[PDB]
Amino acid sequence: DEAEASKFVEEYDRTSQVVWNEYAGANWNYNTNITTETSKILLQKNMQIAQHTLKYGTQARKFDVNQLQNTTIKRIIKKVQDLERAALPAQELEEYNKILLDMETTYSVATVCHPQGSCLQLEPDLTNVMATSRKYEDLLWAWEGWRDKAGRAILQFYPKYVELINQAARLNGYVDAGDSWRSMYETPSLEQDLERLFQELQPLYLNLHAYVRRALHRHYGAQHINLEGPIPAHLLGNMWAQTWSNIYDLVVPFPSAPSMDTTEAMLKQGWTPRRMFKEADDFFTSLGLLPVPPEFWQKSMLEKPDDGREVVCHASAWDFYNGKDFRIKQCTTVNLEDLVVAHHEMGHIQYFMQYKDLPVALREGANPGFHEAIGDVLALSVSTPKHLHSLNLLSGSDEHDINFLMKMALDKIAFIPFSYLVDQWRWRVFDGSITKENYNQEWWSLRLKYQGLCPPVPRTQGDFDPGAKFHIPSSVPYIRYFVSFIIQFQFHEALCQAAGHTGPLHKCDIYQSKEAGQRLATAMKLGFSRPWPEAMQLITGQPQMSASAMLSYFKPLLDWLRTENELHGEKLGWP
Ligand SMILES: *[C@@H]1O[C@H](CO[C@@H]2O[C@@H](C)[C@@H](O)[C@@H](O)[C@@H]2O)[C@@H](O[C@@H]2O[C@H](CO)[C@@H](O[C@@H]3O[C@H](CO)[C@@H](O)[C@H](O)[C@@H]3O)[C@H](O)[C@H]2NC(C)=O)[C@H](O)[C@H]1NC(C)=O
Ligand SMILES: CCC[C@H](N[C@@H](C)C(=O)N1[C@H](C(=O)O)C[C@@H]2CCCC[C@@H]21)C(=O)O
Ligand SMILES: *[C@@H]1O[C@H](CO)[C@@H](O)[C@H](O)[C@H]1NC(C)=O
Ligand SMILES: [Cl-]
Ligand SMILES: [Cl-]
Ligand SMILES: [Zn+2]
Repeated sequence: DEAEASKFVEEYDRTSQVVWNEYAGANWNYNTNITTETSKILLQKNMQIAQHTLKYGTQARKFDVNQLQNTTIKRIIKKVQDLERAALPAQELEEYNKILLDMETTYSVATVCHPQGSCLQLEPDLTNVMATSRKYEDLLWAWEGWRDKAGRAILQFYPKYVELINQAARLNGYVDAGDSWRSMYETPSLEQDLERLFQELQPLYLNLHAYVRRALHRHYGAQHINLEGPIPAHLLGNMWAQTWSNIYDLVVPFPSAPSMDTTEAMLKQGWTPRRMFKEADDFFTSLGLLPVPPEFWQKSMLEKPDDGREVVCHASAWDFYNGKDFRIKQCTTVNLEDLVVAHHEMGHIQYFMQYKDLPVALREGANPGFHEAIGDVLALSVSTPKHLHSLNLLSGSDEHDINFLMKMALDKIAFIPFSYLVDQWRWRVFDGSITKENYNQEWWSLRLKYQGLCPPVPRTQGDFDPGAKFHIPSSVPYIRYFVSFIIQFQFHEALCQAAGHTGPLHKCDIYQSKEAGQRLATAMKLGFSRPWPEAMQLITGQPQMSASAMLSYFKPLLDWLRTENELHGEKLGWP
């Protein structure tokens, strides 16, 4: 009966708001204030939101969704029938919740210490080492140290996490957790679709990789860089080698065309974390999109507390499920990398605000990729030399242009293989083809195969390098970032065309375009109410994911890399 189904969705929606709001409160409090106490209230509210999920979920499963005519209702009920962890028996649920908490806590409080010297946390200290040291041995100390302290300490938890997450997936009708994660795209051809996108980025990626390898060879010496082999994973300016723009100084295409020290510019001009968020807010409002509410400025944690409070530093954006309270929790350092991060997070806030009037079951991105893409799209415009000039962080030439595209490539292109491999690994862990006997080995096998990277120190038994990357102990799916990086360029392209830009796509800055804002807004308003091809069609006027926009953006760089690599005789790739 349609009327009983409609009443159920109404009752689900009012009751979810309340319970989700409380849960979000306690999680927030833990995340911003890791103590025995907040941890206990968190584990408590876990049981509460599960009891709600189990009640409504058991109700939802009694409806034959086949017989439902209204498609919105049908879709809400189908999703409520998935209980996630709340399908587990009470004992296993308690253990699962404890395992997650323990993994996240371990990661978030790990330090790496010099004997008789000072301890370094990941943010800011170890991050700053990976970004600015140009000494092999110091990079190595930070890279190995982090894996020794974060990664190896996660290993004790991960087999049990895999068992429980998979058990929950099976109890919701999936074959394993990885199947459940992939189902969020509602795209049976996902794996194939992503593989093809990955393959189209290989020319750019291999040419980038070879040119960076050459430059590393020049700086670190021939005894440390094989010009036909993988790059050591500690030399790319980032703990995970997932983005390479911190080694821009080593790889500048045109060192004659100098570029401002944007960090020193930000610092010298008294930028603060608050200023960084306010500029993102200005950009969203310039498009005719929504401002963040006053409450956001009062409640968000935009820098690392100095008061001895221990926190989850890893930046994140929060929906409190009442349509009024949205926040960001970021340990913001004043630099360009973090400004892009602030935009990314403000993009999530903007989405929470555009879909806040949907039923809570439909308050998500069209697919998780879309959620990740919004803030990045704006940041692409922010990053342009012309925009950075207007912010007084930079001072025509082909030389400055190739330099710019290189800077962008070191972020965008370098991330393509990393973002692809993380869930290639986890999918295989979840489906049981990687056991705990070879977690680490299979990880490095994909690091090699996709990114062309090798470990600077041979791994041993007891290593679990995956555990040294946040998303792994925190159980946050990763393929969304791969989708994001592809579709963000398609969105930029479409927004630029809508805004009347002509000329090379990389020169576009959509600041203040209402036409561009209006496309984003009508897509974000759909939330999860329709298949994601419809939101794609709304923004871009076609319904597929496609690498052609990102290739078009980087085409002048591709031509330059090819000429450069050919001139030097590079052999692209590695064995
Ligand atoms: C299938 O059912 C959906 C959902 O219906 C809504 O949710 C149910 C659980 C019940 O509570 C329904 O009584 C309830 O309306 C229908 O979608 C809804 O359609 C209405 C009217 O077309 C939309 O209303 C708009 O509301 C805005 C304010 O937000 C007004 O300013 C607009 O002028 C406009 O009238 C409403 O957004 C929409 N709801 C959702 C969540 O999508 C749908 O129409 C129906 N399909 C069929 C076959 O009729
Ligand atoms: C709970 C998820 C937090 C996550 N935190 C950010 C900082 C994050 O982990 N990442 C990913 C990462 O840092 O591994 C890459 C992604 C794209 C560029 C901006 C930062 C984004 C996010 O907001 O998606
Ligand atoms: C941190 O948590 C403790 C223990 O729950 C609490 O008593 C204290 O007031 C909190 N500090 C902040 C900054 O909220
Ligand atoms: Cl690693
Ligand atoms: Cl995802
Ligand atoms: Zn994100």
